[PDB]
Amino acid sequence: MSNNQTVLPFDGLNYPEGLAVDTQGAVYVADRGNNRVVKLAAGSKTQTVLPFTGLNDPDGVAVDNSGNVYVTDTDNNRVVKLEAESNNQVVLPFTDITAPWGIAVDEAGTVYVTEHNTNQVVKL
Amino acid sequence: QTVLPFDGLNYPEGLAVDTQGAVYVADRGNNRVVKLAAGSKTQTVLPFTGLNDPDGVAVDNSGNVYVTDTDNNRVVKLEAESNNQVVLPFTDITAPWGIAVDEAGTVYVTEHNTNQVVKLL
Repeated sequence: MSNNQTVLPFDGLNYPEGLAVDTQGAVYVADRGNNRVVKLAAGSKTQTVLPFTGLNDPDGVAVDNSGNVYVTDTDNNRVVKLEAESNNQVVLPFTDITAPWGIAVDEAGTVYVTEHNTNQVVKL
Repeated sequence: QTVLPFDGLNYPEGLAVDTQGAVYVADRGNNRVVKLAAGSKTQTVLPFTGLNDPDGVAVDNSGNVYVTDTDNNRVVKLEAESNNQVVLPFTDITAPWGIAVDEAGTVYVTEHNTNQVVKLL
């Protein structure tokens, strides 16, 4: 083992899927089997469950340069944005999407997802 | 909303987007990673070798591409410019799954054998 390899002190993950990291070094995990997104601040030993509600099998997470957090809420066929500070949840205006899976956000805030229903990449 | 003109994906999993808007996909059902530059009518199969159910992809600011080669229990990196694949020196990781890379180049993965997050500086 290298000293450069460490296990981060998340707690009780169940089939974790995608993860993301922000410029503060906080790590975000789509904890699919617990229907939640957890965040571990750099150096913390206590993870934080983020204030999304009503998730069903979240599979991917991304964080933009303003600190908004995006999750693919796969089995609700939607992508949810958690606005920084306010913690408002916004369902992004994708049309006719089923089982969004992976997610990434670019520097401009454009959201990209993979979809299993039809094997496509969709940009919003 | 637009569908990007990738061709022939089968069970795409993770994706990534670089500082120039190129999109990279872990095309898990085809054991390959596909890249599409912004606005292009051409996709590129990147020269990763020997992938087996790759699940996640990430790309750093200098264009290196990182992939969780899940069923080979390894994380691989395609060096920008040389296009040589290297295996990152993780030890005893099984079923690495999601991936992200921070601004320092540190690699973070989820893994499905024991449900952990592993960091490699």
